[PDB]
Amino acid sequence: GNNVVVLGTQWGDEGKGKIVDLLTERAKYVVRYQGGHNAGHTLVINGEKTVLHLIPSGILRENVTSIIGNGVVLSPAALMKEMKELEDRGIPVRERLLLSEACPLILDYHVALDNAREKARGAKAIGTTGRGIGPAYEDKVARRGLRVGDLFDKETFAEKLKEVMEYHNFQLVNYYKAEAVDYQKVLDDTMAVADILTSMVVDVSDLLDQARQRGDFVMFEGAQGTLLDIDHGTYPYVTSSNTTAGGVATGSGLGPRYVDYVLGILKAYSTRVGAGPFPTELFDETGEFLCKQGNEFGATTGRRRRTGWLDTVAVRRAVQLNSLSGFCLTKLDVLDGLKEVKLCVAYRMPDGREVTTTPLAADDWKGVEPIYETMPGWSESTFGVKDRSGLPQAALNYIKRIEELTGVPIDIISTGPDRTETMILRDPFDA
Amino acid sequence: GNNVVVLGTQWGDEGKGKIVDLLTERAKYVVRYQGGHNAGHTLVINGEKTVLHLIPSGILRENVTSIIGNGVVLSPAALMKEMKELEDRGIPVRERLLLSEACPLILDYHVALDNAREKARGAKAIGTTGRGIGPAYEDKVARRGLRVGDLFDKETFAEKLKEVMEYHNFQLVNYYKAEAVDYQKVLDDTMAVADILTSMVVDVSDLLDQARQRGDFVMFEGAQGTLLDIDHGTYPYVTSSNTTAGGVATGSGLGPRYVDYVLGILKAYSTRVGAGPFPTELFDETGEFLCKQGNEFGATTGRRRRTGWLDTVAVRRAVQLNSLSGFCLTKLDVLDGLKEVKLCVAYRMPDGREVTTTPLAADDWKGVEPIYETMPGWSESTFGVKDRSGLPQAALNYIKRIEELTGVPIDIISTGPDRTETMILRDPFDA
Ligand SMILES: Nc1nc2c(ncn2[C@@H]2O[C@H](COP(=O)(O)OP(=O)(O)O)[C@@H](O)[C@H]2O)c(=O)[nH]1
Ligand SMILES: Nc1nc2c(ncn2[C@@H]2O[C@H](COP(=O)(O)OP(=O)(O)O)[C@@H](O)[C@H]2O)c(=O)[nH]1
Ligand SMILES: O=P(O)(O)OC[C@H]1O[C@@H](n2cnc3c(SP(=O)(O)O)[nH+]cnc32)[C@H](O)[C@@H]1O
Ligand SMILES: O=P(O)(O)OC[C@H]1O[C@@H](n2cnc3c(SP(=O)(O)O)[nH+]cnc32)[C@H](O)[C@@H]1O
Ligand SMILES: O=CN(O)CC(=O)O
Ligand SMILES: O=CN(O)CC(=O)O
Ligand SMILES: [Mg+2]
Ligand SMILES: [Mg+2]
Repeated sequence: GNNVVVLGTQWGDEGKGKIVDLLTERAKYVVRYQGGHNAGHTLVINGEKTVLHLIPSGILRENVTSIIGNGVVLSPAALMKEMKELEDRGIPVRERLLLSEACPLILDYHVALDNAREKARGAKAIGTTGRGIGPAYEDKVARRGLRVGDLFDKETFAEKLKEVMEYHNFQLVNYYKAEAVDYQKVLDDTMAVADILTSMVVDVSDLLDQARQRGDFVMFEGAQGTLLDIDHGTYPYVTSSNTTAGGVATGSGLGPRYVDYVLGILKAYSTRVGAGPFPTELFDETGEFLCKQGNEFGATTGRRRRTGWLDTVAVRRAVQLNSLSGFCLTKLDVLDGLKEVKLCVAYRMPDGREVTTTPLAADDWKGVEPIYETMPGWSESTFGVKDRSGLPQAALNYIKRIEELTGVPIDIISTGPDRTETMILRDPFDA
Repeated sequence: GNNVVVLGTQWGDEGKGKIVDLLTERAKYVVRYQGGHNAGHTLVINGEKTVLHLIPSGILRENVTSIIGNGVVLSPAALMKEMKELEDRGIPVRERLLLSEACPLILDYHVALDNAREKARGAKAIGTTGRGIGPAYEDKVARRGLRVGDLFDKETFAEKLKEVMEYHNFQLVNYYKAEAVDYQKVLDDTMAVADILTSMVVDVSDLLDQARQRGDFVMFEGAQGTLLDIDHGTYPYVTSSNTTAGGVATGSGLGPRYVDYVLGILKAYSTRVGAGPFPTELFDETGEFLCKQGNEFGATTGRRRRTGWLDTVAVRRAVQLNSLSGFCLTKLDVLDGLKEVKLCVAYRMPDGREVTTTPLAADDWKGVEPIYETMPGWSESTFGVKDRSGLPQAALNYIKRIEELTGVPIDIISTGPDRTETMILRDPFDA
């Protein structure tokens, strides 16, 4: 249908970037509805690599208008920084990127805070990405955060900032005994790029309304994944926003009833970056082989990712939360060369109970062990294959099983980082 | 259809309570997906009054299971308090109410904070309801908030609380120089009702999934209204949550694509409680007559409500944000006796521009004046009328106009506080 949503069904890094970019070929708009620059998507066109963080992954297409919705936490600094890098490479960012005046602003102190909280947590740290995503979402919700629209009347912006900065420094200094952030440098750096920002402002919410009434193919691009959902995720080891399909309406302004199809990006195995429950986590050679073979390092912090088997119990939670319509199975090629492959099909609770449902809150996952279901592998190569035909039978089978255990069709299978190393069985846009 | 959403298209107090209760007759479930006990709904059955705050307005029906979704901020105190009052009146609360372990907990210090922030704001206060709604949403988003699930392992709950309470007292004391909240009394009061709470726990998200797969009529009941939306509302004069239709999926766990119909509660005139932009606000006799005649006082704080004309510019923002399917026109009877009636149809911007769109952020509303469209009134009585037929022509006309200016059909018209003083033209459940 017209409005297609692409999100991460696991713990982010499933392959949203590539997939957004591959499917945008047909779309007018691309909307990031949540997160900030903690995200790190990764598009590879004809072997040329672009890793986007805060800018929508539809940015490399002149025929698509990239929008950053009000749900997103906007860092003026990082935006300018990514902007220039894309511009140096001939991608006229400023020309194809629009933004919301409702977007909260991430400023230096937000990072100051994040660093503090995390240190305070001492040994039980969330393992956040370092930006000030959390604190920015808090200030937002606390109704003291600064938003893009505030950048307009600059005299008052300066009153507001001095005020908020005064607040956060007291804590930083007196409480965390950390060094305060200077109000002047914050004000200056922000003001130096204000005009750039305010320039891209548009009423995204009303924009999506007409795009829709016309029939425009729009694509929502999600950051992070389901189990990182501030609400439904492995709290408190989560991100401070709704990464689940409901952040679409709340993070863009589009009426919820206008989501037509929801595509879940599903990685073929599991990876996690940050502290948190991970039932199917591996610490053996196959664990190493997965990270190694799938170049599993964060596209934003550099951190090695925790690898594990594909958890069907957890993904099935994704199906229901996101109202999935289909799955895009990614990184299949990474499994090539494995003798056999396993997918967690049920959870063994700490008290002997066998369940096919997931707990909800880090703690409530404290002793769960997974009940796999071993499948034979395939030594054949699936890399860049563009057709089921080239996929070996084991593969076809491992894939069919996933459909059975979830009741969700795998509409897209990806055989490589390259925009073109993919098979599209059913295009979300024409369904 | 099966899933029906009922929300406030204005600034809350449109009449959600009555309408939820009237339509639940046909439903298995009722889900509150956001807010806390700042809400104050008001059902009147056969002249008997019940004002609900945190408990779903489907509570007075034995055949409906009331659920409080993870989006809601749960005050153990207030819950118990409302519970007992309903129980004293023969409504077996505990028997028909289920809840989420993901619901954040509002504890004494959250109120301590709210009071502080507001005082800090000195003359530019938001005019919040006094609960600790805001601070609770912040702690949530900050990943330090306590949730219903934490109440299970009580030894650790006590570590967590001591920790969070230590944090908030330092600020209260050292910063706001306010008196700290005792960790012991908080721990005790909470622990005294823990078991009650944990008793109603259910996996709401998975619950809604099966309710849906079966075909159960579910109703989402919203608190506050659209222009109070943390994101899309008149920031910062808003509530700390998404009152717009996207909070349904994010606040229940139901897949966004499963919203079938969205019903907007629209009050016939406008009222606002709290500080904030109010284009069509009245300060004359008609303003008085509206408050007086419509008993316009908050069902939660007691505060007189600011009354004004029905703003079509603002409501049209509601239509698009919520993907409305219909409107329930409430309190028509309150206008009886007026010579003529006006509805704002366009906004006159401070710079001479005429627009039919709304600004987004308190400030960006700083000088807008409304462009009405006077309609003749009707001295006839519409009170408790249960049929268009009894509605005078002026009325029919004032109503038809609303449809024209919005392109949204008025499916329900309400002529009184009583469950039965209403006309249902098209029942959301069978559409
Ligand atoms: N081998 C392989 N690598 C892939 C595939 N899809 C994506 N990648 C790469 O795998 C990584 C996905 O990382 P990431 O960008 O963080 O995922 P995202 O955050 O969802 O966009 C990046 O290196 C991608 O270029 C695939 O199907 N096969
Ligand atoms: N006259 C009149 N009063 C109504 C009507 N509908 C609701 N009320 C009353 O108007 C008020 C609505 O207030 P409130 O409960 O705060 O609305 P809510 O928060 O949306 O549930 C309460 O007094 C209701 O009993 C109506 O159609 N006519
Ligand atoms: O507060 P933030 O910065 O969001 O970090 C909280 C936790 O969420 C994790 N985290 C945040 N964003 C991501 C992403 S974004 P994407 O590239 O999948 O869109 N991925 C993985 N971990 C993340 C971070 O790794 C840490 O575990
Ligand atoms: O932080 P909170 O407690 O939500 O208060 C913030 C502002 O929102 C306003 N406020 C909060 N909830 C409501 C409701 S709930 P309902 O009965 O319509 O569901 N109504 C009106 N004002 C509200 C409060 O009046 C103040 O203006
Ligand atoms: O792709 C982005 N992630 O891996 C975030 C991180 O590396 O922290
Ligand atoms: O119906 C509830 N509101 O009026 C909230 C309040 O009175 O503060
Ligand atoms: Mg990534
Ligand atoms: Mg009310």
